[PDB]
Amino acid sequence: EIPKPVAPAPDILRCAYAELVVTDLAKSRNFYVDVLGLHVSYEDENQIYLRSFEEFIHHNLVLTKGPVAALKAMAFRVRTPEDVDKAEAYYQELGCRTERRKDGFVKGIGDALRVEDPLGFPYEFFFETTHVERLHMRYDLYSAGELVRLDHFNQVTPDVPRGRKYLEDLGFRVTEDIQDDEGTTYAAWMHRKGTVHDTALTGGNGPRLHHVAFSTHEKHNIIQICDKMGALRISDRIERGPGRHGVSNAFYLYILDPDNHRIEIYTQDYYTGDPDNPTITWNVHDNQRRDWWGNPVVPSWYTEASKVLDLDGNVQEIIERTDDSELEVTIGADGFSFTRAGDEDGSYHGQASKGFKLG
Amino acid sequence: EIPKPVAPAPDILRCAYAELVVTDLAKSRNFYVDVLGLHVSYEDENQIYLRSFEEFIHHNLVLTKGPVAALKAMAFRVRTPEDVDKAEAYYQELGCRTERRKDGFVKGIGDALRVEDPLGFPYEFFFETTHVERLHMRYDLYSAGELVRLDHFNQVTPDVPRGRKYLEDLGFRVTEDIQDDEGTTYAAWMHRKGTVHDTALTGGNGPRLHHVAFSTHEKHNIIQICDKMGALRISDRIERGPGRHGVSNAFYLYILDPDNHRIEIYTQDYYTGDPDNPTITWNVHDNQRRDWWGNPVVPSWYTEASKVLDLDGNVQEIIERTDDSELEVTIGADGFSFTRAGDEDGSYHGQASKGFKLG
Amino acid sequence: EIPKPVAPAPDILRCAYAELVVTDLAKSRNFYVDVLGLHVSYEDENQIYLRSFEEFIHHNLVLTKGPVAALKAMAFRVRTPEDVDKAEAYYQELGCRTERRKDGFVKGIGDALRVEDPLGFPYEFFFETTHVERLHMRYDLYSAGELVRLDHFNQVTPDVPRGRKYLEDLGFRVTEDIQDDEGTTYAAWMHRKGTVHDTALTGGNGPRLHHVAFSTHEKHNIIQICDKMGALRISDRIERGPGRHGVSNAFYLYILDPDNHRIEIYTQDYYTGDPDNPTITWNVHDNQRRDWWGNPVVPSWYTEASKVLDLDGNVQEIIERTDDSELEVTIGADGFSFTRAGDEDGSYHGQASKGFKLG
Amino acid sequence: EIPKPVAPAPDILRCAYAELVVTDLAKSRNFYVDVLGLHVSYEDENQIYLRSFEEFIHHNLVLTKGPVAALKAMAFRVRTPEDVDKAEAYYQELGCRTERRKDGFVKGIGDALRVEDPLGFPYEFFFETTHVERLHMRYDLYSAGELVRLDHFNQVTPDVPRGRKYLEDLGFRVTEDIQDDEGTTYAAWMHRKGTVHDTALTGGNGPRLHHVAFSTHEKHNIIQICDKMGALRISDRIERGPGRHGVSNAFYLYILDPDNHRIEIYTQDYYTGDPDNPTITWNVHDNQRRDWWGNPVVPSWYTEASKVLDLDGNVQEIIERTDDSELEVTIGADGFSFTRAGDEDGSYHGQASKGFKLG
Ligand SMILES: [Ca+2]
Ligand SMILES: [Cl-]
Ligand SMILES: [Cl-]
Ligand SMILES: [Cl-]
Ligand SMILES: [Cl-]
Ligand SMILES: [Fe+2]
Ligand SMILES: [Fe+2]
Ligand SMILES: [Fe+2]
Ligand SMILES: [Fe+2]
Repeated sequence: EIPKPVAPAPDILRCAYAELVVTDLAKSRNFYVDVLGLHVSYEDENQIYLRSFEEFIHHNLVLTKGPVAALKAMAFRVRTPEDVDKAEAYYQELGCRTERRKDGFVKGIGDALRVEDPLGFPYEFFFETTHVERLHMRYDLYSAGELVRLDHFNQVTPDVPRGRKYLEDLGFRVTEDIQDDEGTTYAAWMHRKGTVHDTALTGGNGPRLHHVAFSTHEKHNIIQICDKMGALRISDRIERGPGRHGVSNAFYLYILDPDNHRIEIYTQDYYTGDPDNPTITWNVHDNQRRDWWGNPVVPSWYTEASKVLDLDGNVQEIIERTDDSELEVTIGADGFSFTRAGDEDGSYHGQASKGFKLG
Repeated sequence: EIPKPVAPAPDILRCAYAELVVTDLAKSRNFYVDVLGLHVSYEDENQIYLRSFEEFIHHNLVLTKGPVAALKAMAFRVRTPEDVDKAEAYYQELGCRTERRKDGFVKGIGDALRVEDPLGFPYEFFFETTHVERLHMRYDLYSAGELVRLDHFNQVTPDVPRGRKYLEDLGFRVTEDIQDDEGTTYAAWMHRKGTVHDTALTGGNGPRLHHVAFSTHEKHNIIQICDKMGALRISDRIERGPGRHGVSNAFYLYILDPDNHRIEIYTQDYYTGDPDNPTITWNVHDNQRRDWWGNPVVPSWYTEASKVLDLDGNVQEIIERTDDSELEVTIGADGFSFTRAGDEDGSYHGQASKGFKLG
Repeated sequence: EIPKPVAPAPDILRCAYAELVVTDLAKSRNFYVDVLGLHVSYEDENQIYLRSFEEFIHHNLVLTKGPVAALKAMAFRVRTPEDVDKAEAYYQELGCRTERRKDGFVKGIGDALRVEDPLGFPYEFFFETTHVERLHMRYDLYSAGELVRLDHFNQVTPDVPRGRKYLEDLGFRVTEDIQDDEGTTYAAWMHRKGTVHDTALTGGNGPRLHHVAFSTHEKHNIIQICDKMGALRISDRIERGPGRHGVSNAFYLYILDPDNHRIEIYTQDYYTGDPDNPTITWNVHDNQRRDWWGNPVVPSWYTEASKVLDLDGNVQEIIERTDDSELEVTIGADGFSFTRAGDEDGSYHGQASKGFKLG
Repeated sequence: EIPKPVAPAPDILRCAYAELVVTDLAKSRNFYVDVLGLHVSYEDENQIYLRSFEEFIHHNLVLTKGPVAALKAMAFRVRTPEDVDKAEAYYQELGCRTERRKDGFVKGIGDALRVEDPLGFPYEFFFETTHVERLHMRYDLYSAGELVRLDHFNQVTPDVPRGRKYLEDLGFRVTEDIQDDEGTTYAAWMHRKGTVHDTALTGGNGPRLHHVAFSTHEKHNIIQICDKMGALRISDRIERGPGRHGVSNAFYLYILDPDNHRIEIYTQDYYTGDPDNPTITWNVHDNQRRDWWGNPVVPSWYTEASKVLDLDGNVQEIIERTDDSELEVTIGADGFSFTRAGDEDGSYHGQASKGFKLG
């Protein structure tokens, strides 16, 4: 169990950007810029810095050339410069590796702290950042599949209740989670900015990065990404969706970048900013919890996630989940899912919904 | 095999309505009215007459209580009263059993001919129909999932080229089809009204009715139908979708009524009214042909379809397809599909796309 | 007073393209290609040939450099090569000036007839055209404001019943019109292709071209044109809208090209293909007839329109309308409109709706 | 100048509900429930309590029967029960009349404080509220024009800099404003919840309530509200819109309830929760600042607003603005606006845009 420090937590505003290592920068550029239409704040031959349509801070995504594709840093912005110091004291009290760089780790970011957190994740906290031209009314640039904000991260970790307590001490508020009747937690969502989440925990072998998610304005914008990938004949890179989420109620799509880093596109979740925001728990066997329409969850969605790096640039060793597997208990050979609680009609035994089994 | 009559074909305007036999009228009412929001033109203890949002003719759908759920008639409106005579002459020459009713088979339809057509389908031809209030600007009644027009029927028949020639004699013009290099035809689409189709042929054991399709204005209207079904905890009645079609380029959804009659919701296919409209042929192994995003086709979509009735109200016996099965050649144990022709990358062998095997 | 010929009418399919004369080709290119995203089928230093997203014929718009901005031809596609000869004999019997070119008048069109029609309009008829790549699934090229089809023309002519009878004998079916209680006609819509219209008559001094209209898939696409025009700081080129039309029920927008040629963006009217399609007559004083939301009709919309050319390239003489002016009787000093017929509340006298007078 | 208290400001979470006095409860119910589809949390012969689709607190709107239509209270939820005490100490220090009720002023709210604030507005602060079923996934109930959240209030007040200072002391952050080059402020927007605003100040005679705004998910939802109003033949109650705002970048509509209280429908503004969020200042003469497409602002928008009551139920006396009038400086007989700064072309002198003057 991760202890609550005496030191006060930093005041986290929101997820702000992710730094991903990619193996072929030009190919990653094609994906994020030519396919997805993200905007370039800066680039050279080792790094592409990218922002969403509505962003005013320097970037939401840094692509860094490197030998092994992995998450290099998930960054959260904090309220004040003093919160970066608060974050340092907090994590040092946790006994975690910290690195402070007064002019930051990537361009466009100032004084920054990176930590190897209790769950083995490279987190960054910073306040100082270079303001750029906010493109929110730049409809001359607006794509039919326009990504407008960065919404959240999703982390794979073996012991969700352990991680959850830690993120709660750190100030994140749990909004929705998935459990069963035997006390196992499979996933939790938690926020700071007043949307359904800024980060989430998905149970599995970790530390691994499940995905980074971007918002669009409307549902048809997500459809268009799909239609565009069809025209470019890269529909094999649509992993799962599009659909309506049960948890979070967002319209959604999951796609895979050239290094298999998973990107979610997401719109129209709900407001969570009140402190007594009602929490929602779904049962793991509820076939509407992930896809509200009952469409089957793709097995790669449960098994695949990106490596994460430590502060030396080396891959974190993965620890295996010993809690029950969401995959096994829902769509595996001994799995079960229902459409209506207690109704055999519209239930699935030992297979996925809509007539499929695992390949 | 089906000869070209000397009698000139009736001038067919468009598909106009289907008569479906249902086992439980009230349950069916609940699906088509309460769930789908179709508008009642007339009902009693035995039948419900339903129309879409933009229709001026009496109905697009008749639900008729009966012992066995099945198609009783698929109806096409013809240009003039005299075209019903032409239809009678035409099919009489074909040696088909016909039945003429000077005052209609259903309320709100006048002089009509029903036939047992050469493929064993109960076709109806009529001109005369009672006009009703066209609701096209009744936004006070407009649902978030509003079905605005009846678009097409889809028929299951074992020999596609045979059926195709017969419909081509009848005046329908093929727009799109699915073949393989061995020379099998798996499906064909044909129109009269200047959209992708008014009816279509799907290769399989028949005669069966595959589906009836209604259109919406926008893609979000189809999304809302899925969302509604989830909210009613009947997501298990969503058979396939939502998706973008390859053939037709329409946004789509397949759902199932209480008696398992399949209903498609459909929007935004293209104009086909020019006589040299380019025909498009897809390869059966092309994984973007049915779902443009490469989502797998649910096996029941290939295997399940509705019984049809003869003019005595008896079920037509089913003739087995001897040509190759689209299901077997794409997603069965010996089947395969591709994202890019000749690329093994993004190809699927012996199973379906997105990680799934057949249930 | 325009007689119905003995010669049979040519069978017209649909409106197909317009040829506009523009004064500055490069400025026009910026508008139609860079702003509106139309697709180049061919260009040189004198002409630009442009098509919509779903078109397979060579083009829907030709921009021709010349000294005086005007309509050079509105072209309709006919069903067969022989329908071109029919058209020739038709307008010869009407005693109109005709010109035939076995080679076409513009590139990508073959055998073609241009006429100076009884209302002074340069009409073209052709069947032969060069097929091009149909872009309908080219989502890699899809713009957020994508124009997907050519829908219609709208002509300004002083005597509407005169023109209406002529177009009816020509095979156009009237769908909607605007009249008053003492028998004046202010406008009529008429079709061949089974949408609300392929052309329309607006009472006013003519012959003048009111507009050419293009379709989008969805309402938000028309919204994005406005947003993009704001972003380019050319909102002064948005003439009227966006809105919902009363007549036609379509979502709409009117914009002005660099030569003041009016372009309408249009979507989601209804099906009119049945021969007994219910005609709709609106009273001229009904303030929901043009904009369903009651928004005032911009004065220029009633007064401004494009010059038209004769077959010698000279501007046709304008004949003044003597029938009542729709502007005068609705928003002029002695005009009025109503929200609810006979209701003084929500009526406007001597001014437009929403608190405005004519500037 | 309004002094900044020594007492700490209450931590305000967001605007929460407005209480409006209405003259005819049945007609008002017909507007808010039947037309707009708000959800009834409670009602009797005296009051109706209404919430939006995603709300979990008891209500967003209270309609109270009374002799004179007016704003009775604008309510903000605070973060903790102790914050109600702080609001009390804060307003007491300002020398404002306060009233505290441990069991609330209206049903579904517990311990509450109402004040006559330094601008003469009835503000309520509360924490405790009865939770109700959150309808955010009740797609069985979802309207085509569904109002999903409450977004903001907008207040008319003669001295905007004076009210702005006071609101910034209270912890609201200004996101956007409108000024001229002569030191006049015409309007300001300020938030607590991380959208563009929770309240706003519009220069004019005050205290008066300009409007209350509710959000939709998508732009087509706002379109549907207009379409519905056209169908109910109440388009005369559409005051202004629909449009794209310059300030806030939201899609918008203004409508009038039976007592002329103005309601805005609003979607898709941007995230403002970072403490250094860039403030945007628009020039008052910029014709894209209110409607981005350059549509004229209806004069009633600048002149009409609802009375507000003091804590004894009497109408607050109105203090006249002596600062320049936005109407006058832009669309009045000596007004001016521009499309492009420094460009005479697309500018308007002595009248509104798009060919209109004031009625
Ligand atoms: Ca000045
Ligand atoms: Cl999920
Ligand atoms: Cl399909
Ligand atoms: Cl109009
Ligand atoms: Cl505004
Ligand atoms: Fe996610
Ligand atoms: Fe279909
Ligand atoms: Fe038009
Ligand atoms: Fe507002």
